[PDB]
Amino acid sequence: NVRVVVYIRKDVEDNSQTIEKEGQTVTNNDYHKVYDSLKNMSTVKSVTFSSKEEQYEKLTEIMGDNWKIFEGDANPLYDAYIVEANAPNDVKTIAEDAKKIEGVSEVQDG
Repeated sequence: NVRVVVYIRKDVEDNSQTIEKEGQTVTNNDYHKVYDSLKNMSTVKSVTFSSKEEQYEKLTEIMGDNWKIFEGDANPLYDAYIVEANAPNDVKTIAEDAKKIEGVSEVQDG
């Protein structure tokens, strides 16, 4: 009952490596940075990094192939961080805290 999801910038590649920007791919200083921040949340139970590709498959699995219609290889969803709040009343605190973590695009409370 403490399902919290933290959306990260489009292709922030927070849980990746080497980001293509400015001058080719450059080591990502945000490597596991969001994960670590969501792990030391203190009020957190567990943190799982859900890639955008996996999120799209998961979204279609929970909904179907009649919920999306952006375009071929469209990227409406980005990286997501599944965080388990200690309590159902903490999911709100976790979301408000993750909203200030690195580049959190958005947070959705399950």
